[PDB]
Amino acid sequence: QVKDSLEQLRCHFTWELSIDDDEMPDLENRVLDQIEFLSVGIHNLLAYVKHLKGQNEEALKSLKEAENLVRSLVTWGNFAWMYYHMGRLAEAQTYLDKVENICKKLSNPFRYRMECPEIDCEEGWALLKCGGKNYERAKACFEKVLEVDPENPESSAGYAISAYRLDGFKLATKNHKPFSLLPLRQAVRLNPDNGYIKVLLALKLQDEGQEAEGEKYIEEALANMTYVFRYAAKFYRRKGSVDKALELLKKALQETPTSVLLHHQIGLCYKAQMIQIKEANREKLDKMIRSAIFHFESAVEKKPTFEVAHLDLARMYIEAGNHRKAEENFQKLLCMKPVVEETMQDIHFHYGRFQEFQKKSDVNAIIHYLKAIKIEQASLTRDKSINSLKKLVLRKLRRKALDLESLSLLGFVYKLEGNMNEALEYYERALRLAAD
Amino acid sequence: QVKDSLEQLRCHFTWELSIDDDEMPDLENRVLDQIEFLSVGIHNLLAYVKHLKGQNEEALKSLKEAENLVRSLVTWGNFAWMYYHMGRLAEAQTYLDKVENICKKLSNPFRYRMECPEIDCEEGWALLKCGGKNYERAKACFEKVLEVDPENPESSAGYAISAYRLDGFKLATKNHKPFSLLPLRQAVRLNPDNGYIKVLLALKLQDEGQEAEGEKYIEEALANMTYVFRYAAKFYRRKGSVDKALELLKKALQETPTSVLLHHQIGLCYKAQMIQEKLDKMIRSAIFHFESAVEKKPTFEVAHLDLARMYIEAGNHRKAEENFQKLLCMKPVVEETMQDIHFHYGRFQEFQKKSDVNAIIHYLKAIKIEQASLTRDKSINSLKKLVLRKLRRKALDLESLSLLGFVYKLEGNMNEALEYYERALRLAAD
RNA sequence: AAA
RNA sequence: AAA
Repeated sequence: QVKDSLEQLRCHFTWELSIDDDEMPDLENRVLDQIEFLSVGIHNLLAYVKHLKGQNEEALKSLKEAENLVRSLVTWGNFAWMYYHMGRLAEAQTYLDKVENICKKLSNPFRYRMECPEIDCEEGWALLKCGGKNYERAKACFEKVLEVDPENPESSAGYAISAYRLDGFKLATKNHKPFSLLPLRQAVRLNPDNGYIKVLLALKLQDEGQEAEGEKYIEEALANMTYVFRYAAKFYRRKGSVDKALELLKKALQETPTSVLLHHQIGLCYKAQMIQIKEANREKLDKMIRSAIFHFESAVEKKPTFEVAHLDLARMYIEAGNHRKAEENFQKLLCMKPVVEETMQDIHFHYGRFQEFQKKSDVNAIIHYLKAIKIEQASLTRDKSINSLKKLVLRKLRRKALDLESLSLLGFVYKLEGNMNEALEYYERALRLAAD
Repeated sequence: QVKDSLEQLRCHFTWELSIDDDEMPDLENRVLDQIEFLSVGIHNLLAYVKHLKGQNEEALKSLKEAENLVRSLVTWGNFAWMYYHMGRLAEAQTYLDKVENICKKLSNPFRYRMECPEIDCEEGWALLKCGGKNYERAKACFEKVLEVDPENPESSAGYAISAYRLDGFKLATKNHKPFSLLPLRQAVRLNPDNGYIKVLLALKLQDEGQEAEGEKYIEEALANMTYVFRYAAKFYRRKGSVDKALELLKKALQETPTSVLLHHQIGLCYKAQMIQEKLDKMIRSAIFHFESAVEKKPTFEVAHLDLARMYIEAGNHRKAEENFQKLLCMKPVVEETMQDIHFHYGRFQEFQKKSDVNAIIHYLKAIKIEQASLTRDKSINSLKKLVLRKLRRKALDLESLSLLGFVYKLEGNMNEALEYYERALRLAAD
């Protein structure tokens, strides 16, 4: 009945952290980066990471190191689970009792499950670090605390970061009601010296057309002694100061060389510089393309679930005139099932354009514009897909004006546009040709 | 010469009366019925009918009888026109001058066209007797007099009758808002001893759910004393008192035996009691009266349709097919009637002849008359039910899928319509 | 004048 | 972390 008891402990072993096998190397790197450049909860996660890679002994060393720095119950729960897997269950029962004693003394309603806001935050931070699939739960953890202690600085920050990252998933949807602006303001108010939270508020203000006010918080963060640099670089890049951003990123890269986020941002800077020259040399343009591919390729190498970086890679190979590699990466993208499923719209859309312009294959452009549209969630890319589809369909009707398929697709377009009368008119016109 | 002068008179010859050829015998009969049981206008109209029969000499008699009883101008005008066709130019000019002086005396703006409400009414009574193709003009003639004399009793009745008959054409159209109730009420008030108007108000009240108040006018119109029996028989027929309605019709038929309206109402009574081995005696009677009304007025589309439907009751599919085919070749004045023609022929093909294909053809044709009505809805539902039968035996039929999407469009369910249109276009991709 |  |  030890297993039955261990499953009631609140710790990383029972939090159902969604960690894909391919995300394991990157996760470990991101944890270690946090050890140095950002303290108990972080070593607990590192111990769990070490466990999942078959290094229980080295995991205990991270748990024992975590105990040196009520929040101890998570560390005791990981110990219990650890000794269980190692066959040393006699020691596991000890830490089970240490948890029960604290639960007993605090009038906790459960034998081993400690109900308190400290553990709620512990669960939120772990989830917030192990991938976007957990962000809804992570927000719930911090929101649970703020429901009773609305001015709590820790949960106020965790809630704002979670809400901010969830707004990023929906940044391109048409609804686009960003609910993280005020939570961030409150997070900055209750953590006045936390630059990480200040930069996020600035980026969210930049998202809302308030770039000016956002930059004020950017400078305040740069006044305190990689996380500020990596996110500040994004603010400057999107503002236009691409050279300033590249500088901040290369500095941050010295501290955290394995950061896929930095490599991705770095590539986006070179891409921005490639456009600068284009709108204006050839050795410089080819130089930046070769550098952008290098970093996009480095991000996809370290975190192959980085679907978006994989897409910027395939698109950059097009800029380089390397169609065999663009096709190669697009074929990988087409096999994915992104966490943010809306991303698949952009995959199909940009592959549709690739077919339309590089391959001059309107048949396949139509196929992939439809697949992007088949993800019904309204977005900017879905509108572009409907318009591009409308263009090719109209190009096929100016040749063969009685094409059954083109009359159906056009009537389908009008349906998506909300014009139902013209949709029925073309569907009916097509069904008459079908009568043969 | 004198022609351009004749075309300016206001009389039957210049009122563009729309009288189909097949309707001439029934018109002459209804004119004579009015002469005897309902008076200068009817003889003028009677004179015009004779001229159309090729009996110009017979017409001069009815015009001479008319003057024996400013409305004289209509008669004088018909005289002018009658003598022109007969070659008596000098005699026509004599009546042209008689009209010119009256116009001249009354400070009339035109030389021969007399403007006045009396002749506006005379024109209305003529239009109102020569078929429903003229009732819109009739209503206008009477609405012109009320425009400046809102209490004129004559025009108040002519406008109420025209408005009532027009409301009859649109009686089955959806959301039809009758504009004939208050015009009838006013007509009743300004003509208290005219039972004709009273019964019409009762029937219109019966049409508007106020049958109780309507029956009051029925008995009141019957107190003072054939035309009152026609429309009273309808009131009691539609109320359920079929026995009393049959009595009134039989009495009225003795006075005006050639009335197609009476034969039609009789056949409906026999049909009503039928619903409640002896039916053959009843079905044979209803067929005899529908057949009689159609014989006397071939353009009686509605009666011709009740005839075809009764041969179905009699089990004579041969005569039903024959009568329906004559109906299908018609172009009724009330085009909405064509919805019922196709609908009932569609049911005949569906049930009696066991041909859903032709049932579809005709349900569609009834629907293609876009005017919303009761029959159009039944045609959509019949088409729907019928197409669903096709889809239960065979789920992937292109036409059946297209028709079911077309049905949902008519019903206003645009989502289901787009659906079945789409999953049908997928089959079309082969 | 069916409805 | 593209948009």
